[PDB]
Amino acid sequence: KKPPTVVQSRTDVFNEQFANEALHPMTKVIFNGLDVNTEVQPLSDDFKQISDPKGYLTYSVKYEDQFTKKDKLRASEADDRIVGPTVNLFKYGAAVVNIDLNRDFFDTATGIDLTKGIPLVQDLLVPIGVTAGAEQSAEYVSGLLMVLFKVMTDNRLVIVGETTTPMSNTLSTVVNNVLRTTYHNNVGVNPALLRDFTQVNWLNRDITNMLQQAGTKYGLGLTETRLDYVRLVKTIVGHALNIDHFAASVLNINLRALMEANVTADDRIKALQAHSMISTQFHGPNQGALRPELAFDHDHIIRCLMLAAANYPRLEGIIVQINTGYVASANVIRPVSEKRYFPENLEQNQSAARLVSAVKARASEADISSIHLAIAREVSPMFNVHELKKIAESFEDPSSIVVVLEFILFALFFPTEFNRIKGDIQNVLLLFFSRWYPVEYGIFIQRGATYTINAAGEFEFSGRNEKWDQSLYLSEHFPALFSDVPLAGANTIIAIMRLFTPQGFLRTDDLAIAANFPRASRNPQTYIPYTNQRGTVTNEFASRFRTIVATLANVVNERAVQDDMQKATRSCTKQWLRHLETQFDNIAVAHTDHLSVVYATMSNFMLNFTNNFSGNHATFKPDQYVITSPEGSYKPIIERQGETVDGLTIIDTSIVWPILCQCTYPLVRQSIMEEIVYPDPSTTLSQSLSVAQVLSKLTLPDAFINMILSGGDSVVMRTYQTEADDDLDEGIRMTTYDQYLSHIRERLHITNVPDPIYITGASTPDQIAASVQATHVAVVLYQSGVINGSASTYLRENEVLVVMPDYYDVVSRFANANLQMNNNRYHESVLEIADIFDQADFIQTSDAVRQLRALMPTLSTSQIRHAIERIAQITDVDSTDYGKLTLRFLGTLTRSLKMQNAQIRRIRPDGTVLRYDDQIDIEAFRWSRYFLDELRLRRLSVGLRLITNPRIARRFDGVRIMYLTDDDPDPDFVPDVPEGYVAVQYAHRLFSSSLANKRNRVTYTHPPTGMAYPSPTGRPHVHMTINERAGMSKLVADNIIASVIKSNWVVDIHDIEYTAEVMTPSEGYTQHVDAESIMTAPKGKLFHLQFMDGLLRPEPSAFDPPASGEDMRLIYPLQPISVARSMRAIVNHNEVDRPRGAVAPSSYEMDTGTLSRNGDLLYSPVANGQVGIPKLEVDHISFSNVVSMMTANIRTGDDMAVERVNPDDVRAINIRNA
Repeated sequence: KKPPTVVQSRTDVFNEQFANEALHPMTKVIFNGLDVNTEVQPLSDDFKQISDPKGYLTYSVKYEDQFTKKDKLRASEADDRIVGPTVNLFKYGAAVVNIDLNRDFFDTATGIDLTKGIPLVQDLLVPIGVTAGAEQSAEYVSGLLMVLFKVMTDNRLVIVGETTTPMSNTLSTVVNNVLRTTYHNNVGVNPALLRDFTQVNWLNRDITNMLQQAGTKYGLGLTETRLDYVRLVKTIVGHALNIDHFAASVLNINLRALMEANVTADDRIKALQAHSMISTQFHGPNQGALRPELAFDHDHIIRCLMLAAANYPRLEGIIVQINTGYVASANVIRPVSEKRYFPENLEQNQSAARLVSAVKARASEADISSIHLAIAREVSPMFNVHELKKIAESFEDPSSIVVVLEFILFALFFPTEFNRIKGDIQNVLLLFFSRWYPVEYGIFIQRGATYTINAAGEFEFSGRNEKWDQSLYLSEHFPALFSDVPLAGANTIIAIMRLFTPQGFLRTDDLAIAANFPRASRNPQTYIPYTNQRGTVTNEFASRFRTIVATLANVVNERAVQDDMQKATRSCTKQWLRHLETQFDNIAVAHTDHLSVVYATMSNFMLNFTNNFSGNHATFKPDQYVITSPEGSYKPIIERQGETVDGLTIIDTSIVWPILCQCTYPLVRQSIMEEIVYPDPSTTLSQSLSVAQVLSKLTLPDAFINMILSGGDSVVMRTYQTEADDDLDEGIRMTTYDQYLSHIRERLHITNVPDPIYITGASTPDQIAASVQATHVAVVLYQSGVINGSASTYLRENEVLVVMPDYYDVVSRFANANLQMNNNRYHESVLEIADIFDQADFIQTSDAVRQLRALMPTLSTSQIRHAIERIAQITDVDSTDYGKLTLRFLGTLTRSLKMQNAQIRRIRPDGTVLRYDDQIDIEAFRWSRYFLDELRLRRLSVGLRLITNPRIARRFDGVRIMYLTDDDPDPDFVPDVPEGYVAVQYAHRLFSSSLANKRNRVTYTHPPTGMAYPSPTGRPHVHMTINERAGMSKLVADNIIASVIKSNWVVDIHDIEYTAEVMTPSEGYTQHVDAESIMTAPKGKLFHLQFMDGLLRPEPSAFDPPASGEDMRLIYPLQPISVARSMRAIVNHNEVDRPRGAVAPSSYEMDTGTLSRNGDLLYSPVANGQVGIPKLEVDHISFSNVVSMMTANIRTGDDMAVERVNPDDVRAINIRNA
C-alpha cells in the first residue's frame, strides 16, 4: 500500500502525543435580527399534501351510441368551467349511470383491479386444497381488504390549489345562487349542476323539484373561513367540493386532528433540548399558530418499540450505535500512549515482581472503540442479557487483590453495567472469600448463595451452594453477596460488599417527559453514577475511593501477615494502593464534571426508553415485558439467547484500567483550555427519528390482517335443548373445560375481569347474574351437583356458556323436570370468540368485519403468512438514507411470532403471565390498539362504512336457469316462479341410469310421487334447488339443462358467484357464458354475465315486414342487478312525459349541508330546530361535501430554523434536581 517513510511516521507518534490548541471563535459583529445557525426537521413525516383531492366513489356513464352525439356541448364561457364537465358526462343519451370505486385513486400500483366492477387483488388470500382455477372468487374478499387498507392509510391533507373567483354578472342566476364566491378549477361532476342546463325535461323537472325542497340545499365553494387570532390571515377554509362523503370524511379527520392538536412548530424545541446538552438554550423564531404540527405520538411509538425488541433482537445494536455516536462526538475520553499504572521506582523493583505481573496481565491497551462502547452500554436499554468476560483467577497471592480492585472501579464507574453482571462477579468472588476467609465463608454459604424476594417483602435465602449463571438473571433468584443484610459471624464479608455500593443519584427524565418521548415506565428515572461536584476543595467522589482502599489495605495486610511474607513485598503493595489514590484525584475532577452532564443528556434520548437501574442491588430487577398471545407462545423482550452484535453482550471489566490511567481528559489539563465540544442535536435527533419512522411502519401489514381476524378464533360448544319445538341454536350452550382453558381463560386475564363463579347446583339465578355483570362474557364454570330447574331457566334465556369438565352423562347434571333434554339431542356447532367477547380495541366486533370473515375461506396459519407478505410487497414503505442502513442490519425474519390478539403484559420471574396492573404498567400497555396509530382507527371507522355500503357490494351470488323469452330486457327482472310448481332439493339419490326404451337413460324420480321419468320431455313442473354442485356428474347436469328447455323447470344454483355489467342495446352482447361452464365448474370461479338494458332500443318502423327468430334467455339473476345505479335513460320520450322505468337521482346525492364543529359531515336540516342527519349514519351517498382545507399560509411540516446557544462552563451545569 502506502505506508509512509518511517521518519515521517516517527514524527507521527511525536505529533499525536504533544497536541495543542487553536481556533479562536471571535469575529464578532452586530446583528439586529435572529442569528440562525441550525435547522430542525419535522418530528413526524405523516401527511401528504395533495392539492386536488380525488374521491373514493365517482360517477360512470355507459352511453347509448345511437341517440348520443359525440360533440362537446358548449355553454357560456363562465358557465363552462362550473357546469361544463357535468353536462358533458350526463350528456343527452346516457343509458345507465353507475357509482363505482375510483380507478385513478385505487390504481394499478395498489394491485386493485377495477375492470369487472368489484375490487380484485390477485394473491392476497388464496384457498388451499382446491382445484387450480377456484381462487377467483376469493379475490373479492381480498379485494375489499385492500380497499379498506387504502382508506386506512390515506394520509392526505388538502391544500387550496388553483381556485378561481368569477364575477357575479358573468354567471347566470341559476348558478349564482349555487356558487359560493369561488371554486376550484377541477370542479368535479355532480347532477345538481344539471338544473336548467340539461336537455331532458323530466330530469330538469325532478332536479328542480328536489332542489326547491327544504330537505336539501346545494352549494359549491367557500363556506367557512377561520381567520387567525394574531396574524389575522385566513388559515382553514371550507370549500364545498364535489367529492363523496367517504373521502371527505377522511380528509376532515386529517384536519380535525392537525389543527385541534394545538402544538405548533415551536414544540420541536422541546425535542431538541432532550437531544442536546443539559441547560442549553434555544431561541426563536416564534412562528406561532401559522405553522401547526402533530404532537409526537407517545402511545404508538412505545407500542411499536415493544414489538421491535421482540421481533428484532438486534435492535440493541441500533440504540447502542446511536449512543456510541454521541459519546464519540463529545470528545470526552481520548487515549494516550503513556502508562502510569505504577509509581516511580516500583515497576523495576524486585519485591513487587509478583505484583507487576498481576496488573500488566489485567490492563488491556486503551482502545477507544471499547471505552466509548462501555459508556454507551450504560444508559442504553438491555435486550440481550449481558454476560461477563470470563476471568480465570485463583487468588493465590496477596498480589491478587488487583482483581478485586478491578471490580470496585467497575462498580463505581459503571454501576448500571455492574448490576447486569453482578452475579458472574459472585462466581469469581466466591473463590476470593473461600481462600482468604475460610472461617467466615462457610457461615455465609449456609444461609445461601442465591435468594428470592417473598411477596411479604422478606428475603427467603435458599441455602444451596450454587455457582451463578447469567440465566437466573431473568428468574426470581438474586446474588446473595449483594443483599446488604448483616449476618452474625460473617461481619467481614458483608463489610467488603459495602464497598461495591454506587455513589450516584436518581434523576427523572425531565427533558424527555416534556418532549413527550416514548418511555416504558410510569416515572422514567435513570441512575447517573456521580453527582456534579462544583466548587469543592476535597472532591466528595474521590474521597469515596480513599475509604475503599483504606479498607482494602487492611484486607491485604491481614492476608499478608497470615503467611509472614516480606516487609518489602508488602510495602510495595500499599505504595501501589496509594498510587491509585493519586491517579484517582486527577480524573475525579473530570468524571464528575464532564461525564455527569453526558450521562444526564443521554438519558433523554428517544430510543433510551427503559429504566436502567434504581439505586439498590439488593432489590432491583428489570421489568420483564413480553408479547403475549392466546393462540401462541409469549416472546420475552429481555431474553438471554447469546445473539451478539459482535461483541455487545460480552462485558469487559478490564476497561477500567485504561480509564483510570492511560486516558487524558478535556478537564484534567485545566495549561491549555480545550474549549469543550458541545455536540449538535441534529446527528442524534435524525438517527432517532429515522429508526422511530422505520419500525413505526414495519409491523403495518402485520397489524392489518391481524385486526380483521381478531375475533376469527373459535371454540366448540354444544346446544342441549330443554323443551319441545326448538331449533339448532336455542338451548343450554355447553363446552368442555379444555376448550375453555385454551381459548377463553387466557382472554379473561387480558380483559382484566375476575374469575367466573363455580355453580355447585345450589346456585340461584341472582348469583349467576352477579358473575355476568362482573365478568363481561357470559361464561360460568360448573363444579358438581345437579343444577336446579330455576337456574336452567336463566341459562336458557340469556345464553350463558356453561363449561363442563367432561361430556359424561350431561343430562344427569341438570334437574330435567321437562324430560325433553336427552344425551343425544344437540347440535355440535362452532362459536367465534368475537360473538361472546367485546372490548373497545381488543376484538373488532363491528358489523363490517363480521361480514368479511363469513366471506373468507377456511384459513390457516400459513395463509395469514401469505397475506402479510403480499401487502408488504404492494406498499413499499418510506425509507430515508439512514433507514436503509438499519433495515439490512436487523434484518430479515419477522414470521416467528403469532400476532393474533397480542398484548403487552409483565411476567413474574417464575414464568406466569401477569394481568394488567393500573399502578405499575403505563397506560399505553392496557390495550395494544392492534399496534396502530391514533389516526388510523379514526380513518378505519370511515372505511368500515365504505365496505358495508350496498352501492359497491356487486359480488352477485345465486343464479336462476329458466327458459322465458327476452323481449323486454332489463337487469332488474328476476323472473317470477309460476303458480303450480313443486320445490325439490337436489341430491344425487334422485338421478340414476335406468333402462327405459332400448337405451340407457338418466331417470329422474319425483320425490312427492316416486314415479320414474326417463325421458326429459314429460317431466313435471319442478322448481329444483341446487345447493351443492359438487360431486355432480356431467351426464346429470346435461339432463337438468335439457329438462329446463323441454319440461319448463326452474333451477336455482345458490352456491355460484358472478359479476354483472349492464350493456346497452347499440353495443350488444360482446361475450357469452355457456351453460356447460354454469354447471361443471369449480366452486370458486367468478363468472361474468352481461345483461342488456333494453330501454333505449330503436323502435321498429310501423310498416316493417317481421323477422323470423325469437330472442330467448336462459340465465337469470336472483337479486336486483345494478344496485350501483343512480340515474338511467337520460332522454325524453316523445309521446309520454317521462320514459318507462327511467329513474331520477336521489336527493341525498345533491346535499352539501353544513360542516359540524366536530368535523363530521351533516345533511341539510329538514326543519328549524333540527340538527342535521350525519352523513356516516345512513347508507345514502352524497357527492358534494364541505372539506376543511388549509390555505397557502400554513405549510404543515417544513424545516423551521432555531438558534442554539451553548452553555458557558461545563462545570456550571446543574443536573439534579429540577
